Amino acid sequence: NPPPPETSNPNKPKRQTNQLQYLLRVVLKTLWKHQFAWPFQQPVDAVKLNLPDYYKIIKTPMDMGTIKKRLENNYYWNAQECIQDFNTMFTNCYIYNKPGDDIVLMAEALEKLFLQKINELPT
Ligand SMILES: COc1cc(-c2cn(C)c(=O)c3cnccc23)c(OC)cc1CN(C)C
Repeated sequence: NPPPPETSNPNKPKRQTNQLQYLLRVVLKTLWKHQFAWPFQQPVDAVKLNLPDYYKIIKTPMDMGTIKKRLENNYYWNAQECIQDFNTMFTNCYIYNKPGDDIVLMAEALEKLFLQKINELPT
């Protein structure tokens, strides 16, 4: 498995815009709570899950635990950087798994909530 994604941005200002505050305290908070969040809260272990070619098809692994850490410890420069990671997480799932998979049905319910909160992004 690839090393876990970087979650610290050491030489960077400790300033969170209100949109990034929204991404943590509304978007992430609500998604993290969701019933189907648990398959997405940690990096995919392609070995233990026996996912052939997962890291061949998936060039940018991403997960909600990484996003949570990055939001919590000031990694993102701006909101769109964070929104892109959420999208990457959902994209990875949709391009690797099949439309009938439980994991895809769960991702779609999770993404519905994501999109709803993003539709209400302030400013
Ligand atoms: C963390 O453990 C799990 C991960 C996943 C999981 C997540 N993502 C994002 C995937 O793409 C994915 C792709 N294929 C197979 C599995 C997963 C999971 O699928 C419902 C179940 C568990 C529970 N386990 C005790 C088997």
